[PDB]
Amino acid sequence: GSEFMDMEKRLRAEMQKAEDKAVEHKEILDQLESLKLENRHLSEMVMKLEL
Amino acid sequence: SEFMDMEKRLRAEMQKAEDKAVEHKEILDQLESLKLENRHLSEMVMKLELGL
Amino acid sequence: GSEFMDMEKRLRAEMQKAEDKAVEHKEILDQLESLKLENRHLSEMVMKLELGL
Amino acid sequence: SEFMDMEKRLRAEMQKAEDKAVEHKEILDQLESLKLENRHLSEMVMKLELG
Amino acid sequence: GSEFMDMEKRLRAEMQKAEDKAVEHKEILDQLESLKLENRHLSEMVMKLEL
Amino acid sequence: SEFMDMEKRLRAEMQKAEDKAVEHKEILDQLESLKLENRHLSEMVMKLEL
Repeated sequence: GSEFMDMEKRLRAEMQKAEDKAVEHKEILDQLESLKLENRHLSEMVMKLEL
Repeated sequence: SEFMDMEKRLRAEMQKAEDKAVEHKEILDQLESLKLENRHLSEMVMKLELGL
Repeated sequence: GSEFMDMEKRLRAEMQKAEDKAVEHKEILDQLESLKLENRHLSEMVMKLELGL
Repeated sequence: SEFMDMEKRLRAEMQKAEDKAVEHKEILDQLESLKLENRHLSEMVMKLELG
Repeated sequence: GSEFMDMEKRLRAEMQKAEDKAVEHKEILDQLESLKLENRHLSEMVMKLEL
Repeated sequence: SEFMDMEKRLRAEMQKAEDKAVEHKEILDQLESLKLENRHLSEMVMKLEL
C-alpha cells in the first residue's frame, strides 16, 4: 500500500546511511594505512641510500 | 601505540555501523519474505475455492 | 529572553525528532504484526477449506 | 527465532528512542517549572514591597 | 590527494557539529544554573522583606 | 534530587560530545602529521639523491 511503501523507502534509505558511514570509516582507515605505507617506503629509500 | 588506538577505535566504530546496515537488511528482507508468503498463501486460498 | 526561546526551540525540535523515531519504530513493529497475523489467518483459511468447512 | 529476536532488537531500540523523548520533555518541563516559580516569586517581592 | 580532501572536510564538518553540540549542552547547563540562582536571589529577597 | 541527576545526565552528555569532537581532531591531526613527515622524508630523498 502507501503507508507500507513509505516505510520501505525509509528503511532502505536508512540502511544506505549506515552503509555510507561504514564506507567513510573504511575511507579513513586505509588512507591512514596508505600514508603509513608511503612513510615506510620513503624511510627505506633513505636507508638504502645512506647505506 | 597511540596511533594504533585511534586505528582500533575507527575499526570498532566501522563495525558498529556495519552491524546497523545488516540489522536493517534483515528487517527489510524479513518484511519481503513475509509478504511473499501472503501472495503465496492467498493464491492457495483462491485456487482452493476455485475447486469447490 | 531570546536565547532562552532559541534553546526551547532547539529542544522541542530535538524532542519531536525523538518522538518521530519512536513512531517509525512502531509502524515497522506494528506492520510486522499485521503481516504475521494475516498469515495465521490466511493459513487458517487454507486449512478450513481443505477440511471442507 | 530469527524473526522474534529482531523484534526484541526493534522494541529495545524503540524504547531507547522514547526514553530520549522523555529526557527532553523532562528538561523542557523542569525549565518551565523553574521559569514559573520565578514569576511566582517575583510577584511576592512586588506584593510585599507594595504593602 | 583529491578524494583525500573531500574526507578531510567531512571530518572537519563532523568535528564542528560535535563542537556545536558540546556548546548547545553548555547553554542548557548555564540557563539552568542561571535560573536556580535567580530563585535564591528572589527567595532570599522575599525572606528579607518578610522579616 | 530529581533536578540533580538531570544536571549530571546532561553534563555527561556534554562530555560525550566533547570527547567525540576531540577524537575527530586526532584523526585530523595524525593525518596532517603523517603528510608532514612524508613530505619531510620526501625532501631527504631528493637532497640525498645527489
